[PDB]
Amino acid sequence: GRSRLLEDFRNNRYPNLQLREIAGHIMEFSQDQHGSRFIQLKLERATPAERQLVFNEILQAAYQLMVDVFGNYVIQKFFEFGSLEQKLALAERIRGHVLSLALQMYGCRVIQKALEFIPSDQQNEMVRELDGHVLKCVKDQNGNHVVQKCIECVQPQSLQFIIDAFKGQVFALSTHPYGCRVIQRILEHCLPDQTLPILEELHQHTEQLVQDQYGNYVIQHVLEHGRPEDKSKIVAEIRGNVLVLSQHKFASNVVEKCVTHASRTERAVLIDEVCTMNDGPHSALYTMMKDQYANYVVQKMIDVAEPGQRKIVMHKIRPHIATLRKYTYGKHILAKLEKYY
RNA sequence: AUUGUACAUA
Repeated sequence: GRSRLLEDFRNNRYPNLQLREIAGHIMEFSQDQHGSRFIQLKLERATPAERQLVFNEILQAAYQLMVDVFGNYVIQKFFEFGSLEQKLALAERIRGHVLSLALQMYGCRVIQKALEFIPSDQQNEMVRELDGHVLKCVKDQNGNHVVQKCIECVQPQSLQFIIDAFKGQVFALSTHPYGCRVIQRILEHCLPDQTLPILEELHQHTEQLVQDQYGNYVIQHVLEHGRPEDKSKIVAEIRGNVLVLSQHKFASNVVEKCVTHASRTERAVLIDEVCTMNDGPHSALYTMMKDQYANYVVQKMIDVAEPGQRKIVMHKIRPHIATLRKYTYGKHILAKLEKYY
């Protein structure tokens, strides 16, 4: 049961329509895939009065559009090209509905955009409604993105309640498909006294996390973006276990990160560790080269190893060229040695 | 990921 006006627009018989001419219909056009796209395109170049006209009609059933498959974009475009009065009046329509909007397929998109264009005051008010519902949002396909956005757009001073909810849950969340996403945002944006207790729990579970399909990304994040102290602990945990973790589908990516982002001395001792150790009847180095995951670690070491150490690593390898040619995964290592040998 | 792993609407 559409209207006559939208019908003729849907069938493309109004090639010069103006926002001024679809008055009384904005609500209906925003709920249509084309009407909406029509509005979205026109609002940026529209006149103040024209946009006030559009707003006049979206203001009363605002929530309704926020959770609509097509209407949410019209609300989103308002936070983008609306006036400060319009952005603030909308933030008011959301006031009281942050939680349910954040767990909504579309609402979650409006919250995320509003968090990008409303002033700090309205951001903080908006984020408080999340207090007491953190772990719930984080573990939600729609909400975890709302949470990630808050961490990215709001002053860390008002994000304490989130760090508190994670108290003793950093491992459960780090190994969670969404959770692991939120923890990284936090490592990237929160204050020193907030990241610290997060990091403590992380370091507590290094062993478990590097082997998790999701945990290995958090530890890798720390190695790529973290402070020396935290990198040192992690390389101290991988140290002595470079052989086993290299053969793991997930952990092998983490020891690649250590070899790379550790300090010079640390890096040098990690690479030496695979030369020394003896995996059963024969060297550990031989074991890695033939492995489906470890050959990647052995290769990453040959790249980061300084000339002095690479030389020895190459020399340690030279003995098994013959064996490398027969092992499928062994070829790739040989294909590197080959060059500068 | 190239011989190997994770993010949501027309």
